[PDB]
Formats: sequence, C-alpha cells, structure tokens
Amino acid sequence: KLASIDAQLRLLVPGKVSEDDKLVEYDALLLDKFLDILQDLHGEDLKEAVQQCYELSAEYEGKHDPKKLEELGSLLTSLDTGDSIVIAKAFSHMLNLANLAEELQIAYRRRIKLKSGDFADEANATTESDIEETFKRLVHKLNKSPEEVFDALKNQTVELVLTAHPTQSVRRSLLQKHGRIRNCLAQLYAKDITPDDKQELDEALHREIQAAFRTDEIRRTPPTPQDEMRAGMSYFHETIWKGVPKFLRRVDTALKNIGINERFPYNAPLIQFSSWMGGDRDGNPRVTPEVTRDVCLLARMMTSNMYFSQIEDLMIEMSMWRCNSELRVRAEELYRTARKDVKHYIEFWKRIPPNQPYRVILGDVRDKLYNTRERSRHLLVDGKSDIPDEAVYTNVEQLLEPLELCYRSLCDCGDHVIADGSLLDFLRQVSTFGLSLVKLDIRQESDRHTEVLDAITQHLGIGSYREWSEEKRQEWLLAELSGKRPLIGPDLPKTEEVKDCLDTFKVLAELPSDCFGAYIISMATSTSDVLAVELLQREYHIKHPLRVVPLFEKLADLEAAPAAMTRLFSMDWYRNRIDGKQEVMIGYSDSGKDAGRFSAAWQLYKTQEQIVKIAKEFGVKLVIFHGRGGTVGRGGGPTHLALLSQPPDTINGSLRVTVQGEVIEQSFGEEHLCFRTLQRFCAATLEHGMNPPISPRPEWRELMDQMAVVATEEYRSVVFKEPRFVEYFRLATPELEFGRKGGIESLRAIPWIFSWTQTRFHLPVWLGFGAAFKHAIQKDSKNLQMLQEMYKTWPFFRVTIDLVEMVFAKGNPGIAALNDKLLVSEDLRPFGESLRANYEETKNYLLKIAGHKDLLEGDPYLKQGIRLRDPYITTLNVCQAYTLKRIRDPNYHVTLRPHISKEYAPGLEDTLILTMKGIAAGMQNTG
Amino acid sequence: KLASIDAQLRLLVPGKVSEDDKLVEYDALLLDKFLDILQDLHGEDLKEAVQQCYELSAEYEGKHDPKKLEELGSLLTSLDTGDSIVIAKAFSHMLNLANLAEELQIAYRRRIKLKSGDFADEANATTESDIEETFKRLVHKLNKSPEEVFDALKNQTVELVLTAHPTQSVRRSLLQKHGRIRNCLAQLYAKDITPDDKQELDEALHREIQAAFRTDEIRRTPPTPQDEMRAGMSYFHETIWKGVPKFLRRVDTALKNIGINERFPYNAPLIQFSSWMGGDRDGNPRVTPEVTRDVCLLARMMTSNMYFSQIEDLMIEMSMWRCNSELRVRAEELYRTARKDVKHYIEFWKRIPPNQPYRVILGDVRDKLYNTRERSRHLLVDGKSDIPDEAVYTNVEQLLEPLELCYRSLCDCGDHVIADGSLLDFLRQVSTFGLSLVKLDIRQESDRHTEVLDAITQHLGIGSYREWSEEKRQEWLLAELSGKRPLIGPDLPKTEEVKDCLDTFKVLAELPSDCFGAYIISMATSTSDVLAVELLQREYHIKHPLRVVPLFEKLADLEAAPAAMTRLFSMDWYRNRIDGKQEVMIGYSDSGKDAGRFSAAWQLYKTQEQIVKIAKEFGVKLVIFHGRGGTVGRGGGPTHLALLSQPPDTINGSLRVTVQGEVIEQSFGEEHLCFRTLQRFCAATLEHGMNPPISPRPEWRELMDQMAVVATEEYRSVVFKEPRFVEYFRLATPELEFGRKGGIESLRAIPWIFSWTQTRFHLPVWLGFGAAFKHAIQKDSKNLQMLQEMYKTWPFFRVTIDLVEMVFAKGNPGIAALNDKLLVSEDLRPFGESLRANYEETKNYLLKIAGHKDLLEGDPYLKQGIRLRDPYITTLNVCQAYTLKRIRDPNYHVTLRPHISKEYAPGLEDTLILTMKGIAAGMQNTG
Repeated sequence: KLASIDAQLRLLVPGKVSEDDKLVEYDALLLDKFLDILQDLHGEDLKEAVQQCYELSAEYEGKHDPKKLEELGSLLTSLDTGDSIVIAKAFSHMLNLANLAEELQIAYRRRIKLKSGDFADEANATTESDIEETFKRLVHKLNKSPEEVFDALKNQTVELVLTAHPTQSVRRSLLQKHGRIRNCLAQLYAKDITPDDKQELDEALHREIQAAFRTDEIRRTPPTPQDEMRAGMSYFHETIWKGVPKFLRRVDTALKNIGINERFPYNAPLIQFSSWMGGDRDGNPRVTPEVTRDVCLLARMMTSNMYFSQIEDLMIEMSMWRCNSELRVRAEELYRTARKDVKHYIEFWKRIPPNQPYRVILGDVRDKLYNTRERSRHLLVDGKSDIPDEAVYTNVEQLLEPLELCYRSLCDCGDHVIADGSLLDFLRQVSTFGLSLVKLDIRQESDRHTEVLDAITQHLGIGSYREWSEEKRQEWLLAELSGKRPLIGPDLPKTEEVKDCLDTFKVLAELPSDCFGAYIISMATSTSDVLAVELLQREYHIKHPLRVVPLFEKLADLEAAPAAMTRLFSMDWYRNRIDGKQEVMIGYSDSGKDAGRFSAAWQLYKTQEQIVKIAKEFGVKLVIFHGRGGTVGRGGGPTHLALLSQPPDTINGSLRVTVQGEVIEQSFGEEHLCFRTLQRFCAATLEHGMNPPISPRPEWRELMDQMAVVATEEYRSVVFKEPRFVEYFRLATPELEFGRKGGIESLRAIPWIFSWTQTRFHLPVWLGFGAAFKHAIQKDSKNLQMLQEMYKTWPFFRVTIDLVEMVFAKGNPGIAALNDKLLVSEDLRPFGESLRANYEETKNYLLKIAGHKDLLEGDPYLKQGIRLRDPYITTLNVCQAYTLKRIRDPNYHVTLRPHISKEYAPGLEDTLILTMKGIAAGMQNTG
Repeated sequence: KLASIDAQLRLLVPGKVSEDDKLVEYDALLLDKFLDILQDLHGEDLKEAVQQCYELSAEYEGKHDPKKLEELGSLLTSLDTGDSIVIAKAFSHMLNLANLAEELQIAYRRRIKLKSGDFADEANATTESDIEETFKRLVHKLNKSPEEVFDALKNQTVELVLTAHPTQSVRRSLLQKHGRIRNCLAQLYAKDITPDDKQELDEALHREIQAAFRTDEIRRTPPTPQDEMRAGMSYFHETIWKGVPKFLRRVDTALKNIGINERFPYNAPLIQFSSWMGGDRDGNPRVTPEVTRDVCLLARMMTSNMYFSQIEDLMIEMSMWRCNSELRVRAEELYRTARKDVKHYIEFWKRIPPNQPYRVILGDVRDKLYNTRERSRHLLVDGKSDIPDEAVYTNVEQLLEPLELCYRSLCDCGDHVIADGSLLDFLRQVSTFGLSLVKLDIRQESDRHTEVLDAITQHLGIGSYREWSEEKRQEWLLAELSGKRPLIGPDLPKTEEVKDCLDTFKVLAELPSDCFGAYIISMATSTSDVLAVELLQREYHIKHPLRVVPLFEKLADLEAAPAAMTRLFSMDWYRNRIDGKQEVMIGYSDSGKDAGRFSAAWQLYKTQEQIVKIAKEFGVKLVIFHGRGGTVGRGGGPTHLALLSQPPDTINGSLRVTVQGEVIEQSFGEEHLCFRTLQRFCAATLEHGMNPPISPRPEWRELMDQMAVVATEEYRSVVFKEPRFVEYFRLATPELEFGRKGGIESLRAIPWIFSWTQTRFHLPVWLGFGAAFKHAIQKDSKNLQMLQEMYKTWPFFRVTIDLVEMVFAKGNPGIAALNDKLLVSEDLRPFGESLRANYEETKNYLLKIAGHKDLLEGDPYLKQGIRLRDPYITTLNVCQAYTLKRIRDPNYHVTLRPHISKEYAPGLEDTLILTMKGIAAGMQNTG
C-alpha cells in the first residue's frame, strides 16, 4: 500500500533523511489516500491508468529516456475527452496536495542553531536571521544602539502589493479545504497520538481530500474582475489578519530582548497591504470605472466585516468593571441614549448595562462597524444607501479613538497587562488595515493619457497634443496646472477609451482617499507623461490626488528616466505638489522582454543607483516600487537575501514590492510561512538601510557592461530579428490559446513568461546569459575567476544567478523537444533544436560560474520539492501537447480506448485549461 | 522564585513522580505568576501577607499543630475589611487555578495498558473501560454478538439533568478566562517549544490569570433565576455542544472495530440533556410561572442561536455542485422565490446562485434559524411577536428534513464520505439538542397540590380534600379524571400560593411540549399525590401532559412507595395514561437527612429492587431518576463503577441522573473530561443491562438490615432527639448566614450538607456508620471479615464506602474544634468534642473495613489533588470563622493592622460570601 508508494517516491529524491524530513512520507500518504478516492469515485480501471501515467513519468524523470515520454504519450492520446478530463483533474489535484505537504515541511523544518555569518545564510529559511538576530547584528556588528534600531523600525514602512493570479484565482471554499487537509496531515504526525484519534484523523484526511477534488465545476464564464478580487482577498481571513499582530508581538519580544522596555507602538505604520485587483486596467478594458468602484466598496465591506466579526469576542473578554473617569462619562452618555430593544446579533442582544463599561463603549463600535459594512453592501447591490455618515466610520481615527480610550482606561486602573492582550492586537489590526484592508493602485498606460489630452486640445481648437514636442507638452501642461478655468466642457467629444479613462478620474474624485494608493503610468517615457496625469487629477478637483508613479519599461526608457526625473524635480509646481516624496516603479519582466533578463537586471541596478542620487541632490525621498519578475518576488528565504542585495540607499526605510499572484499561496497560505514572510520583509528592510551590500568593483561593472551589450544582442537577434521566431513561438507554445481566453513587443510580459513556462523551456529567463558568459570567458580566461568571485562575493550577482538556476531546475528541454515534434512544422525543427543547444550551453556556463556540478546543489531542500512535483507536471505537459495537437488539427485522430471511468458536453478546450492551470500551479514563479 | 514554591508544594505531596505527573509543577507555576500579579496590583506587603497565610496553612497541613492555626488566626483576625476581602479573593482564586491545573493533569494522565479485569478498575479514570473495551468485554466475556451490542446501544437513552450550583453559578466570561488559563498552561508544556513562544505564552498566562482575578464585581443583588439558568448553560458552548458529536464519532469507530460496518444512526436518541433551572420551585417561591416561561424561551433562543452560529461554516464547505433530483428541485423552488437583496449576515449576504444547491437549501435553514431565534427574543423582551409560525421551526423534524435531504443527495452522488463529516456532526447535534437543548423538569411539593385541590373542593361546596382519607382522595380523583365538566370556575378563590401553582399549569399548556420533561412531586407519599397532578394537567387540557414522577424522600415514604406504585399500576385510567412507562425519583441526600446516609443507601438499594419487580409484574418499563447525593453523582471514574453497582435491571436501557452544579465544572469544563464523562455514562449504562453486579449474599442482607437499625438510631438520636443539637448546629456552622442570603426536618437537604461541608466536618455523610460498624464487629468478631469481603466483592458496598472515605479525606476535625472554641458557648463544647470523638472512631472503623492504613490509599491521584487544595481551603476556613465571630458579636474587636494593600463600602458579609464560595469550590461534591 503505503510503503510501496514511499519506495517509488524515495527513488526520485535521494538525500540524508533525519527526523524532521517527512516530505516524501507526506506525499506518499496523500497520494495513497487520493488513489483510494479515485478508485472509489471513478473505478479501479481509472485508478490504475493514473498510477500508470505516474509511473511512466517518474521513470522518465529518472533516466530521461525519450521512449518513456512516447509511451506516456501513447497512453494519454488514446483517452477520450471524459477520461482526459479526469486524468488532468487528478494530476492537478496531486500537485496541490504536494504543494500543501511542502508547505508543512518548510514550516516545521529545523532552524540551524549556529549560523556562519556569511550573507548567503539569508537566502535559506533554515539559516536566515529572524527579527531579533537582525537587531543583534545591527547592535553588535554595526554599533547601532538599541534606541537607534528601535527608532528606525518605528519610522519604517513595508508595503506589499498583491497582484492577480495570472491563471487561477483559488476560491475561498477550496482554500479552506486545502488548509484542513494540511492540518489533518500535521496532526497525524503529532507525538503520542492514540490509535482511535489516528483512525479518525485518517478518515478526516480522506474526506477533505475528496471534498477538495470534487470542488471542480468548470464554469462557462471567465471570472469577473470583482470575483477575482474577492478570491484574491481570501488570504487575509486565512492568515494575514491574524498574522500581523502575531508578528508585531514578536517584535515586542525582540525589542525586549535587546533592552528596549516598551512595545512597538500600536499605530506605527510598519506593514501596509495594497492591491492592483480592479485597479490595473493597462491593456485591460474589462477593468472599468464601475469595476474600480466595486472593488473599493468590497474592500471596505470586508474590512468592516472582519472587525465586526471579532468585536463580540473582545466584548466578552472585556467584562471588567473598573474604568477611569473619561470612559465612565462616555459609557453613561451611550447608556442614556440607548435603545430599549432587541439587536439581532449573536451575542449581546439586550441592552448593555452600565456596570459593564467597556462593553458599552465596544457595543457602540459594533453598531458602527455593522452600519459601515451595510452601507457598502447597499452601495454595491442597490447603487446607493440612506445610511448617513454619522452612523458609520468614514475615517480610521473614529474607530481607533474608542479603542484607545479602552486602552488608557485599563492602563489607568492598573490593568496595563490586560490591555496588551486582544485589545492591543485589535488596535494593531486597525492601524494596519484601516478602513480598507488594501489600498488600490490605479494603473493605465501613458498613451491613453495622451489620447485624452489630444481630444481636449483639439476640441479647444488649439492644436493636437499628440503632435507636440516634449518641450511644448511640458509648457502647456504647466500653464494649465495653474489654469483659471476648467479644461473639459460638456460637449467634449469622447471615444469609448477616452470616456473610460476620464470616468476613472471621476471615481477617484468620488470615493474616499483611503481607498487608493498610487497612480501608476505604464509605458512611461517622459516628464510630460507624469504631468499629464497630474493635470487630469487637478481637472477633476480630486481633494487628495494620488501620487503619480512612472513605470519605465524598456531599456531606452530606463536610460531616459534620469533626465525625466531631474526635469520633474526642477519644476516648482511639481516639487510643491509631491512634498519631498516620489515613487518610481521598475518592472523586471517588462525590461527583460525588451532586452533579455541579464541586461535588464544590470540596467535596473544602475538606473536605481542613478535615481537615488538624483533624488538626494533634490532633497526628495525616493521609493522604488518593485514590479514583478525580480529576485525580490521569489518568496521564501531567497527574498531575504534579494532584499539585502539592493543597491545602497534604494530602500531607505520604505519598501514597496509586488507579491505576485503565483507566489501568494507559498508566502501566506500556511500560518508559519505567513509569519516568516512578514518577518523577512521587515528584517531585511531594516537591515539594509544600516548595512548596504558591497558596491561592485570597477572591473566588475566594466565586465557587466560588456556582458550586457552581448546578452542584449543575442536576445534581440533571436526574439526580434529572426523573421520566423514569432511563427516558431506560436507553434511551440500554447501562447495563442492562452490569449483567446505587432509581435513580441506588443505581447505583454505575463503571457510571454507564462507561455514558455508551460513548455518547461523558460526561454525568457535565460536567453542572453549564454552569450554573455561565453564571450566574457573567451575574451579573457581570467574572467571565469572574476565571475566566480562575483558569484561568491557580490550579493546582486549571487541572487541574479540563483534565480536563473532555480528556473533551470524547473526546466526540461525534453518537453520542448516533444512539442517541436508534435506541433512545429518540419522546416522549423532545426531552429527549435538550436534553441535547445543554447539552453544546454547556457546552463552549463551558469553551473561553472556557480561552482556546481548539478543544479541547485546549493539548496537541496528546494531541489527536493521541485523534483517531487516533476512527474505530475510532466504528465500534464504531455496531456497538453496532444490536446493542442487535436485542437489545432481537426484531422488528427488516434484510436481511442473504450471509456475507462465510471461515475455513481466538456471538450478539448476544458482539458487544455486544466493542464494549463495545473502546470502553472506546479511551476509557481519563474521570470 | 519557581523552584522554591515547587519545594514547598512538593513537601505536601510525596509520591512517585513519572513524566506525566506535572500537577505540583503546574500549581507552582500558577501560584508564582499569581503572586507577581498580587504584588503588582496590591503591593509587595500584601503579597507577603498572602504568602505568609499560605505558609502557615501548609505547615498546619503538615503536622496539624493547633498552634499554627492560632497564628494563622492571629494574622487573619488583625486585618481590616479591605485587606480581608483581598486575602479571601486571593485564596479563592488560587483554588480555581488549582482546580484548572488538576483538570489538565487528569486529561493527560496516562491510561493503564493492561487492565486487571476486576470491577475496581472501573472506579479510576486511568483504568476504566472505554466504549470499545466495554463492547469487547460484552462480546468476548458475556457472549453477546456485535449485532446484539449494536442493537442495545441504538435503543439506549442516557439523560443528564443539570441542577444549579448551590453557591456560585460561574458566569460565561469567567469560564472562558479559566479555559484560556488552562490552555496557556498546556501549551507551555508542549514538546519542542521555541523560547520566544515560551516567553509569549508566559506573558499570555500572566495576563489571563490577572483578567480572571479582576473579574470580581461584588453585585448587591442575588442572581435572578433567569441569570442563574443562562450561567448554568455555559458549558454547552464551552464543551458539550461539540463534545457530543466527537463522542458519537468515537462510537462509530468502536463499532467498526468490533465488526459492525455502519455508523451509529444520527437520530438514535442516545444522549439527552435536561435541566431543573427555572423548573424547580420546591420551597422556592422565586421560581414563578414567568421565570419558567422565560427559561423555556431562553433555551429555545440559545439552541437556535447555536445552530445559526455554525450554519455559515457548513455553507462554506458545502460548495459541491453535484446533487440529486430531489434536492435540485427543492433548490430551484427556493431560488425562484428568492429575495433580490442584502441579508445582514456575516457570510452569504447576496442571493445564492442555483449552481450552489446545497447552499441554497442551507441558506433557507439559516433564515429559519434566525427567525426562530428572533421570535424567542421578542417574546422575552417585548412580551410577544408578529413573527409567524411558518417563518420559524416549531418542531425538530422541520429542521432535520433539509439536512437529511443534503445527506441523501451527497450519498446518491457518490459523496457518502463527505456527508459523514460536518453534516453528520450537525445532524447529530440537532437530534441530541432538538429545538431546546435542555428539556426542563418542573418540580413542586405534594402539599401544594393538596392545597390547590382543597381550594377547589371547598369552593365547589363538596367538602375539604385535605380532610379526606387516601381512599376517598383516590376515588374522587378517578371520578374527576373522567369528569365531563371542568373543575375550575372563574371565581375560585385563590391565595397567592394556589394561584402560583395553577398558573404554572397554564404555562405548561401554552408552551411547546418539547420544552418540558417530567413533573416531579417533592415529598410524595401516596397514589393520590400522583393522581392529583394528573388531574390538574387534565383540567388545563395540556395536549401532551408531562409524565408524573413521585420523589419519595423519607424512609417511611420509601417503605410505602411499593404499595403506592402497585395501586397506581392497578388503575386502568393510569395504566392507559402512562402507556407502559413510569419514572420514579430517589433522593440520596434527602433520605440521608431523614435516617442517616448508611441506612438511606441500603434502603434505596432495596426500594429500587422492589419497584423494579413490581414494574415487571405490571408490564411497565421503569426509569429510576437519580437525585443528588449518590455515588453516581461523584463524576470522574468513580461514577463509572457507581453506575455498574446498581441493583440488577434498574437501568434497563434508560439512565436518568442528576449532574450536580458543584460537579459540572469537573465533568464538562475541559474537553477531554467532557468526552470521558459522556463515554462512561454511555458505556456503563450499556454494560449494566447485560452484566448486572452480583446480588448480595443472604448473610450480607441480614447484616445490612441489622446495621441500618443501629445507624438510624444513632443518627436520629443525635440529630433529632438531642434537644440542643439544633442550637449547637447554629453556632458551629454558618448555616444561619447561608439561609439569610420545625428543626432539621424542615431544613432542606442542600443547606444541611453545605453547612457541615463548610466547617470540614461533614457530619451528614458519616454519622451513623460508626455505630453500625462497631455494633456489627462487637456482636460477632467474624463480622469484620464479612464486611471486608463485602468491601472487596460487592460493588454497592465498595462504592458506598469509597464515597465516605473521599469525604473523610476532605475533612479536618481541627477546623471544627477551632469553630467550637470561637463560636460555640462553653456549655456546648463537650457536645462538640463528643462528635469529634465519633468522627475519629467512625473513620477508623471505615479504614479497617477498607483495608487501608491511610485515607484513600486506594486512590493516590485523588488524594494528591485534595491535599494540594487543603492549605487554600484552610486559610478560608479560618478567615470565615473569625468573620462569623465579628458578625455575630458586635462587641468582639481586635487590634487591626494598618491597611496593607495598595490600589492604583464592602463589609463583613462580603468577606463571608467570598469564603463560603471559595470553600465550596475547593470541596466540590461530598454528600
């Protein structure tokens, strides 16, 4: 049964099993129970077919014999649509189980007691510094006083911006099933388990696996953006909402342990969450002003609902009858004006007596939270509400105030100790999540603002903004930014795009400012791009204009950014507007699509240095907002070192980073990982501003510059100049099929990365590194040693290589070869072959530079997790390849096996969507 | 710090410490943290005074030097009222902490693997049979088939009737604090605890101890009976509500393990809870018809609220989209008639779509549960409601039905496994708690019914029921039980007592029958007593009359019970009415007040035998309802053997027992104990009907009869015939003071037991055993051996002695001597001395019969718990003794120490109430 499955799994991953290494055991137990379920639901025959696919794939992952892929292919292409769907569902579900098991292993893996002190320790969760160890290094090694460390942390802000799962927003219900599977699993391994508890936990585990597997409706319609946002907010309930105060309490403990005798102030804004879900409309016209309004109200509804749903518990605890005057007076006020009758609440449904004074205060907070929640709900569903302003909270201060009053009163009556329990936790939740637990960024591309302004200029009869030079655009924008009359009259002609863009500003002017964060400009190139958005916000008389944040994407745009920023910072109107602060966004995957990932990485390092210097010179504080695709978006320990690798002064007390949708599950799904994620963000941010990495040696810059010219040239000659690259890309990847659910340049970065990730080839991540390495080594043999010294000694270089190496570990060029054979026409097959030759050569240079014989010999726990997933992913790759063939070629047919599954009109496109989601869930983050 | 406190505590309890024995450690850690809290809240000086009281008391418990009591007395009588109150609060709170620690030790104490098979194993929680071991003994040793065991359990009923805490109903808020203290404590001892988790748990433990200590308002007013009922219902939320389905699932596992391949049916009524809170008005005119109406509505409100508060969770899980026709049709019905708009619920606030069919069904159940709850709330607060019948549940079947529909649909779609998760748990909760989680018994005394009937007869002009003989009463009652016209006209004259009794019947006629259980007749003596209540219920045309249950209290009443029952069962009207079933109540403490506990125990054994035989002869099924004071009301393992000790056929598939208010905390406060309580009730009930204890040898009956004559004579000559016993009782105990917040015969059993428990003397439990033993041994030396054989071999005798021995272990005649010296006049001090001499002699005979050198050498874990509590209780006894002196003698004064406590007009009676509650919480159950 179990032992035999353990046996097969163990062959896949040799390693040195101590007591805390249970990952293979976990996976065996889950696969075993899932196979019983499949047999039950679908029959022994189907179960055996799954087992056979698994076996062939595991054998292929052993020796990589192409024959095993062919057999696997023969089996899978012989299945009818019904059986295909069951098999893709099965293998997708096994990937999710394996991920949950891995999360449990990471959570309980033992910490290394004596850390070597090298920066490399910060790349691995077993060795990284926790917040206290970070405090102690800063005190003992950098000679900071405890007070200086405390004071910097109090002024620090970490902002985490959640973006949508590129493929599969996981619904709340299923998430909760996944959590209970993970728990049953952990409890099965609890010390001293009685046999009956074990028997019952076992049957509970079986049941939860099945419930999750059978949560599988294939819903005709794409998910609406409102549903995608709500799905994307599920992690707050599952872990983050409680996780924040647990981490802030660990900060209190750590402070205490370095001799600071106060708690971290409950209202220091150390942690802030934001979102792009319903705010980013770049290249996405489904994101309408109505969508943006709805996700603001949803965020407000959920936030007030989360406070409301925990206030009764706090009321129960706050039974104390000793209070100070201030609160006594307020309680007697509320008590006198108090309703004689039933409130339809679970717990305190009769009038609260005045000898329960804290309950009287908190009872009023509950009524306000309830009304705040209901208003938002009526605004969403009915389009408005008769609930008035003084019945709800419109600012966070109104909510904090009575809580602070409870706190002071307890402190004044001798009960400080009690105040620092749930009350303190609640205060911290209010201060972190406010009235909208995420602030929403708006994003739209620069050309849309140009178009809007052009419609205005031409209607005014003064010419065409689009025809104007950069100087003229600046001049006219600054004149109108101090203009005395509005720009927009009621008969301005508006195309649908122009209207859609203006109406977004209208929503911004109408909704409360605490709903919003930054206004990000995609494809920004110039000063005027930023002033353009400033003028539209001024025209709509927005009381608190959103800060305007350019996103410079292409290499050329990155090179022009410094002069653009310098010109902004020189303009009095703008300096006055921004009040000493500017945020700029970089997009790793964006820049990498333009120039190759190697050159984007190096150019982004340089551009950040240059912008930081320009900000200093102008006395402006700069925040760099990290978009997706960087070493800082990996999650887990690698994020810790990535943060510490940043160029000096680029953090300076304020971190803003994207948490990519495909990473959210690993970062925040399990509560220990959620805690350790918050911790490494806060610790690294703190450390970096007081302990910058080494700046590179001049020889290293020069070689980096030389390598970038070559990397870019290789990347661009393959991707942009080879006239048949596009055609090869459309055949070898599922790119076209993903898109229906101006070349690569007008293809967006997520489909670019995603399409090549699906085939296990990952061209967007590594292409260009090979030529860079080879050219450097061949120009001068000494460069091999220089590169190895950079890997060992230069944190930027180290993390940049490690991310590529992880992506190689998820790669398998045999999958791409099978796709070439099935999908690509014969005359392009040599092209596909030469790319595979570049992959191999590039991987081998990287290995040589890293000093590794094998992929990830640095990080065997990460390699182990990747290897355990591989057979499942491989089965899905093969299923997908033959599915694409059938879909593309209505005359491709094979003899079909009699239907295998029992029960007791889905098509090919349904099977495809299942493979694509499962493969993406197994690959998680790459480029 | 901790070690030194461990040292002092350890001296008090020598024993053989293995790894699972942490009780002393727990108590040290709690006392240590509490002392820091006292120092904080009240100053070092006060802390030191507490410590000093503790030390003196612990020393006195060591060697029992009277000098240590005097010093303790000198210290405590020198304190002012303020400091007294703090000290009594402190020692009360320490008792509660010690009890929580003890509960944790019992929960985690290791089970003995190889049980010796002797019945004595069933007296101890480490050795008792769990439900599977009970199944296996019945199969393997009594040759029952698995099917016969399954079938008997399916037809079995266990009913547990909750009665009010005689002294201190613990409020929900404080209960929850106690639970969190207990948890912090358990988690502090979790294997592999990180130091920061330990530091944080520590600070959490400190905080919860303090929060509990500061939940201490001294509220002028007695608690209203409605508040006492609500306090008394808190255990359902804390543990029982979840505990029931956890135990029923263990039954499923156990069945499976003996080869039965189905679950225990979800609707078999195996477990039922009932209540006397707001139903018992015997000797209590504060229990009015309005009180009874309110506690019915409260029970209905809470029950529907508990289902409502867990239905959203079940809705979340029940995301499945596969359903059968039956449920599909019902879902589309509900969906079509569905409200377009906001429901003010935490989770599913928009309209539920029809592709979530289980949520549609459960959404309707939620709305009904909500309306059912709101109706009850308006009926309580406003006096009526416009909410109509078809908007709520009026019968349990209406609630079960949609749940059963969900269950069948899952089973039919292949998801039986999922159905047997939370859905099954929910079905079982509905089937066990129904629409009123407790059914309420009414109790009133026979004379009140005589009085009501007398008012009727005289108003009718036909004479005086009270003047009528038993024969005439029977005759007239049977005639009117078939009468053709009502008895009660609108001008019937009614005193307040008569009206109060008639109006109770009116409430019974108006409220739903599922609110009520039995109508218990206190002080029942005759056939006519039972027919009297039957006639009043018929007069009020009650659609489902409550079953009428006599409580025969005195020895003479017990002796007349058989002829009374025989006459009832002979009467056609009555036989027809009861439909093959009769319940009779016995009251151990009641009978023991009349005749001494020894003779009551033996007489109750005989009367139960005799009633069982008479029931058989008449083809009636008999339930014996166990009132308080018996070996079956002990709780813990001793209850298991007590149940098995019952005379043969007195259970016969239906157990009904009182869970005494002072036992509820131990039985149901901690979740493991709650589970093991439900388990031993169900296991013992099952076993007994198939495995009766040995019936006694004739020589044993005869000696028991002889011993009873002597025991009764000694008990009655002290308690009733000594003309100064009453006067001595009023001085030596706090009986009078308890009562203000016809002799002993008209004193109620709870004040009798409670008053003597307070002084640690416990006369009501042991008096009479001494003469019985001595006379038996002196009449014939062989009787010592016969008695020892009875102890070893006869379960009744064994359990009856064990309960007395436990009470001796809680006794300390030195406390009674101090009370004599402080409170009793000089001329009665020899009387008090001679009682102490009887105590000693009685204890020593008991020890000799049990074969013990020391008290409780049988049960060292129980002795350990009692000893650890003793110093706290002793401090309270002394504080109380001097308090009573001050209260009784306005010219008793002592030099008072300058006020010791800090802060940053309570009197003597407040200090007294604190001592009385703390002493009762430390003593728990005795007689």
